[PDB]
Amino acid sequence: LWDYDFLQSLGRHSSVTEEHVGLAEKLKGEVKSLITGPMEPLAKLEFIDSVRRLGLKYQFETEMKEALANISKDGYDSWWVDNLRATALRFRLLRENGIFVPQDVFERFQNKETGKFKNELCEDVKGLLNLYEASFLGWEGEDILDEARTFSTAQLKNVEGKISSPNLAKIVHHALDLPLHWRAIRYEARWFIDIYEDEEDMNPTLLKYAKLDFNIVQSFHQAEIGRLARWWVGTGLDKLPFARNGLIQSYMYAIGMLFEPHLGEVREMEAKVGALITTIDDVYDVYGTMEELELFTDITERWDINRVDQLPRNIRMPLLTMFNTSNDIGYWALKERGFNGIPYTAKVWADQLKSYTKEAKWFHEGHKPTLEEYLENALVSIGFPNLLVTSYLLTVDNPTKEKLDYVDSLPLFVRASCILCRIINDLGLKSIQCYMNETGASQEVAREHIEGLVRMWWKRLNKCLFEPSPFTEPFLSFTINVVRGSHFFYQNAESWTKNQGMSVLIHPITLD
Ligand SMILES: CC(C)=CCC/C(C)=C/CC/C(C)=C/CSP(=O)(O)OP(=O)(O)O
Repeated sequence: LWDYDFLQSLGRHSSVTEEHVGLAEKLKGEVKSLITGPMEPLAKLEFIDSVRRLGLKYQFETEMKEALANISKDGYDSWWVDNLRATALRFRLLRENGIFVPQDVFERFQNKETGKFKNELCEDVKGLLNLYEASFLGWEGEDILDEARTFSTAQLKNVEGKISSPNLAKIVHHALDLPLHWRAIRYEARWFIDIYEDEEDMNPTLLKYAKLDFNIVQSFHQAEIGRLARWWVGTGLDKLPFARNGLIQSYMYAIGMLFEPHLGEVREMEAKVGALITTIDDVYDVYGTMEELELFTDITERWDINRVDQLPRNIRMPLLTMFNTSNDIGYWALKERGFNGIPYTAKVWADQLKSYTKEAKWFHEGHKPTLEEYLENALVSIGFPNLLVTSYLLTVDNPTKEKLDYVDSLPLFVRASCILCRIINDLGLKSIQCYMNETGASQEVAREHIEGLVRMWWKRLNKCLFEPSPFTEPFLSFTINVVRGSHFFYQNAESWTKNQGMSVLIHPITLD
């Protein structure tokens, strides 16, 4: 996975035929019919959840929303009322699909005195699991869902080792590591294909479609990786001391942000930006002198490369690649979207290098920022304002200066995502140490505080998605999915990473 000879040859061929593609068109039609067609409502919720978890929401979003809307406007509730598993699955799938369900659907499962969940639930594994997964769709002040999380976490930890079904035990272990709401879609799809195949409820048409679609999508990723590896070797940044494997790390993160084939060009551009972010992060952290870094920053602020030959080669090359790629991406927006994006790529790079320079000056002067002071800068230095403003530039319908100026100002929805990506990275001049310095907290207490900030910012993202937004798809999804990418990659670590890379990007799923 780390060999550019091997990567640069990916895309050359694929074992995905026109026969595979026709078969895929036929299976898609039956799955679409299964989602729209008759089924008992609990079975339909479980089917739609399986479609999502197999990575296929992008193929059936309209059918799934229509089916859930039907179910939501029912009037007949006997199928779910008094059933924890049914109540919790309904609550989750409706909230995920923009249909509001109040937290009070769970009040009947509580002790009316203490507000604690009933002891009699402690044995219901599938109920606890659905309640756990449901809890992460909660908003600020939804106290029943905060209790549901703490209760279902404690109970699932308790019962995990008591489960008889191996498949169910693996699912519970997976959930305790990360809830489904926090998992990167493409990576979870590869994991869940093998789990689903072993489920007793398993639908073989849906399994077969999931394997075939997985392989077809993966052939697009392999062509992208080819083009990106050839680009990267073209830049000569593969040969620089630092950011060993930056390209493939960037691309693997990009796949968490957006995996769909129709977003290939956008994904390649995000991946280039990410490769440069990680490369230049090393320049500012390890390699450059303060004078070199100040010049790098000043050149970028003025978007004026007159003085670039004052920098040494190993710094000039990253700078000019950043400049050239930013111009290319802004130009793509002009050619493809009618809107010159260079002012916006130049601006987010200037902002990011300013945030690196501030970190470098803090380090050099031995400054201890407050957690708030650190995060105000570190939500920029993490690179997600740069990555998200770029993704908006490339995907927004009818781009305008007004629209770009708004997204670039980092309203709550966007800022929440950036802060989350930063604090998740730090949990993986750092969040925990800053909070320790500010309050005298222990590492253990400081870590729990930062963890509570993750849960808080997630509740704000969740609520922002039920609110009318000036944003549309795919940007709404990008903002959530960069956070999932962060969770996934900040839980050998390199053996785990390579397996993820090999199973998701390199090896097709065996079809019979
Ligand atoms: C979504 C997408 C298109 C790609 C994202 C690309 C990447 C890799 C972005 C994350 C930024 C990182 C990991 C830089 C170091 S964080 P740090 O400086 O706090 O940590 P360090 O001290 O360098 O380990």
